[PDB]
Amino acid sequence: KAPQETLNGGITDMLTELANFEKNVSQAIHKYNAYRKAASVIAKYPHKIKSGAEAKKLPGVGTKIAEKIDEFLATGKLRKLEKIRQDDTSSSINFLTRVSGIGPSAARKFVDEGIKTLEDLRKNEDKLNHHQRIGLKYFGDFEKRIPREEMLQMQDIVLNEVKKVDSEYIATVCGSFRRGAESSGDMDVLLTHPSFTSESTKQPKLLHQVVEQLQKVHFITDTLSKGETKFMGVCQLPSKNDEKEYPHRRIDIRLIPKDQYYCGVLYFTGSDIFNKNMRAHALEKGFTINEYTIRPLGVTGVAGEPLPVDSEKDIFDYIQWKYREPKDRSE
DNA sequence: CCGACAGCGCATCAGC
DNA sequence: GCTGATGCGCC
DNA sequence: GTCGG
Ligand SMILES: [Mg+2]
Ligand SMILES: [Mg+2]
Ligand code: NA
Ligand code: NA
Repeated sequence: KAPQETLNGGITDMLTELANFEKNVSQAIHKYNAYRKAASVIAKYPHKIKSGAEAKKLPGVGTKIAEKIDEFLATGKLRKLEKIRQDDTSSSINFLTRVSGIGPSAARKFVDEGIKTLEDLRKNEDKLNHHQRIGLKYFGDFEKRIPREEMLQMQDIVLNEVKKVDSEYIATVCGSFRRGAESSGDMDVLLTHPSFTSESTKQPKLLHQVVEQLQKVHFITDTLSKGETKFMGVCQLPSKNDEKEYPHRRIDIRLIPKDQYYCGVLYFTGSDIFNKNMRAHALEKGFTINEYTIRPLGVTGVAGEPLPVDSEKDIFDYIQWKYREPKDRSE
């Protein structure tokens, strides 16, 4: 659907880099998103932008980005970004955030103390928390993409073991995988059980038993966090004799009350872009959709009680939208 | 001018 | 000990 | 940084 990156790639890459620096170094998440918003609308623009004034016309592009675009079109670069790039502190802070568990604050703290590389993190493992040690251990693997064929083999294992623990569980792999992508960044598993509804006692065991079974068959190899409702960890496909091991992958497993299950599958199937569009439409029709429920909006905009949801389609029905196949949810 | 830009689970920090 | 805040990862 | 009350 998108135009050739050749059209405005130089601009979109510049904005994305600026975004990353705002997020990781300046700690300005809203400027990070402003740049991502501008990058996205420009990426969708089917013409080669010839000036900042032309870009200014697009929603999300304001005076400052228009000015940056003119500098980029005139010189092929941005002095501010060139300087940021060669700044040892900013570069180092930005790089460390690539480690799962190391966000802007820890990255800054580390660099402030002279810890700037993966080698430095290794020599100072006692300054890292559990999550960070794991992100460091699998730095490379966590950045690799997961081909869909491996996602299918991973799902076979998850579905097989979940039913083995209790045939009444319901599990659904969501994310880009469910939207049919040829590769995914991780695996997100949503599970529910007939015995677990919003008005049911907190049952951490329903999640735990599934996690333990996946650890028993050696599928789950590490744990980043694990509560009564959400597990975040690492998994790996069994190796094919003589063949090289598969890289370790990020997997999340969420236990959701049955009456909130389908809103969850909807939310975690995404994409974020499609979800925003769906939430916007819902509001227009007098409804508000979040991760757990869909609720009617009263005269003054106050959300009422959660509506009954027994499938993803029920949600689309409520908002008078034709059911969108997951593969059609990129936007 | 200036507030919104989503908000929550889990791990860990700050402080009583 | 515990409560509440913060960092981080997430559609 | 951008939008909009
Ligand atoms: Mg049975
Ligand atoms: Mg996901
Ligand atoms: Na604009
Ligand atoms: Na990180």
